[PDB]
Amino acid sequence: SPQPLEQIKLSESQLSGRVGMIEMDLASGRTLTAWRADERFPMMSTFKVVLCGAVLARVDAGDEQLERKIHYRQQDLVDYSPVSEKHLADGMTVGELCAAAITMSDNSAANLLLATVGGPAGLTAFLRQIGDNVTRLDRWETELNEALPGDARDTTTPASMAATLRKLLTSQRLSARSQRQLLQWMVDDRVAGPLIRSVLPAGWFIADKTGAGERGARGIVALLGPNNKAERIVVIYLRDTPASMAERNQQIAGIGAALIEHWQR
Ligand SMILES: OC[C@H]1O[C@H](O[C@H]2[C@H](O)[C@@H](O)[C@H](OCCCCCCC3CCCCC3)O[C@@H]2CO)[C@H](O)[C@@H](O)[C@@H]1O
Ligand SMILES: OC[C@H]1O[C@H](O[C@H]2[C@H](O)[C@@H](O)[C@H](OCCCCCCC3CCCCC3)O[C@@H]2CO)[C@H](O)[C@@H](O)[C@@H]1O
Repeated sequence: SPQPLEQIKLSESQLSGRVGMIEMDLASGRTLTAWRADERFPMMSTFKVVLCGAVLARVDAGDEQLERKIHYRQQDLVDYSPVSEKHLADGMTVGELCAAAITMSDNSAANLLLATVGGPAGLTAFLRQIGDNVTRLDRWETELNEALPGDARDTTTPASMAATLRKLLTSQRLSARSQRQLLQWMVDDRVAGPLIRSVLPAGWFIADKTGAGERGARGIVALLGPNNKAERIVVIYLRDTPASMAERNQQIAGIGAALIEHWQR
């Protein structure tokens, strides 16, 4: 494979779309690869990691409990609710909601949680509290995936999202137990985690959250490294490409292949 930057460029050529990418050391925050790092991309379901960071901050402060059971109604549900649609009668705990949002991309679970943090505006305020002055959430599921060309709503930048993930996972803004919980939810992703493992060489750690939207939007926020260690944050977003889902997946994986082959930088 090409060097990572050259593979990223080839992916833009091939997709006709914009790619944004950061590769960052998790422990130190060193930026390794950066491409369109300050450009905006729709977050799509990748926002759900930040969402559950805000939930966990409430838990640490004594303002929420992961045990707390939320009852909700069928008329509340939005498109794609594989877990939450099963619990109309008995409800779900806040922690179960975060697990369904992160590990199954359950959209209604995400909206229920978003309401507990004060909606898109409240999650944006949480981002500002942790020093992310760029990432913004404006809408709920599923409109936040619309990815209109040139629309700043519901966007992050690769640099912002990488720095924010690192803050949530490592900076002691969250309690030790809450940092461990957020990481385990990403480890447990069922949407893409098993598929990624099936194509990773032996020894490579993965934890992730993926997203998809209109006009080719696609993204992943992940932890990756050899020796079974979460060594680096890797954030990749794609936008404004007409390519098939399969080809967008393949191009993201090809960037991953370049990272794996040129890991020592
Ligand atoms: O197995 C050996 C091959 O390994 C790589 O090939 C990669 C390729 O670079 C990538 O483009 C493709 O993607 C196939 C699709 C994989 C889907 C999983 C990726 C993720 C990304 C975000 C969420 C969806 C799933 O995989 C092949 C391996 O099979 C090297 O590029 C190639 O030189 C080598 O010969
Ligand atoms: O020399 C390095 C390795 O090169 C190949 O591995 C291939 C592998 O066979 C293929 O399936 C993968 O596709 C890439 C799959 C990427 C999945 C991670 C993607 C995510 C993770 C983080 C966020 C962004 C994308 O590429 C690697 C590197 O060529 C050999 O198969 C393997 O024996 C060898 O150890």
